[PDB]
Amino acid sequence: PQITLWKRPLVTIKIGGQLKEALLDTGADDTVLEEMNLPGRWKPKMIGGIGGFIKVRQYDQILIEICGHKAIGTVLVGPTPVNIIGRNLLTQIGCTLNF
Amino acid sequence: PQITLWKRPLVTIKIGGQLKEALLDTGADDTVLEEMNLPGRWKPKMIGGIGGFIKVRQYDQILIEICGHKAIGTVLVGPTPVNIIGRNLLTQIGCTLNF
Ligand SMILES: CCOP(=O)(COc1ccc(C[C@H](NC(=O)O[C@H]2CO[C@H]3OCC[C@H]32)[C@H](O)CN(CC(C)C)S(=O)(=O)c2ccc([C@@H](C)O)cc2)cc1)OCC
Repeated sequence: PQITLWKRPLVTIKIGGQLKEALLDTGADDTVLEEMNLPGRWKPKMIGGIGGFIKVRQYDQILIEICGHKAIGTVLVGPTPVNIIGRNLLTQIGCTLNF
Repeated sequence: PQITLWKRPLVTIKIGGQLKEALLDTGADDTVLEEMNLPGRWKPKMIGGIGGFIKVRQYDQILIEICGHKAIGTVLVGPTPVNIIGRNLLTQIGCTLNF
């Protein structure tokens, strides 16, 4: 599909057996999701942007479905104010910017 | 152009007569640039990111050329970690997401 940018590019994702709304974010290197108790091992990480850094848990090889397009990669979980689909997964679903 | 996301979507912009590098950022509502000198009036504003809120200077109706496409809109100037082009200007240059 084609997503205009008049409004936030929010889409439905499926992760860890749950459906959620997330932002398709070309400004994010990697993917950051709201607090959720995923199974498996993880390692602590710090990610920063406007306003400073937050503490997150890094999970590797997590399967996410984004608008019916499957992707598998690293997912950071923590007190992010919004679910952010970053380039690590956007590339896997063939997402591009066009103007 | 069509821009893939294997690398950060960095482009050259022209603002206030100076060239800079900025990130096309579909997860940003607004455009925020690092500390710089711009002519004209401005008003204090607050903007919140993944880490919290920062103080910025709001410049309205600013001419900015993004990858050869002209825009005139609001530019926020403050301690952002990177120059980001937000949806307020991405819409002006006709940018969409496609997958
Ligand atoms: C309930 C809402 O809470 P808030 O309002 C903020 O919500 C948010 C917070 C963040 C975002 C996404 C970010 N956008 C953003 O900063 O946009 C600003 C400017 O325009 C405004 O629009 C939205 C906010 C304003 C951006 O796309 C991506 N970033 C990197 C850029 C900065 C280089 S990143 O997130 O920092 C990030 C850092 C490291 C990594 C690792 C993993 O690679 C992955 C992502 C969108 C909405 O207040 C909270 C106190």
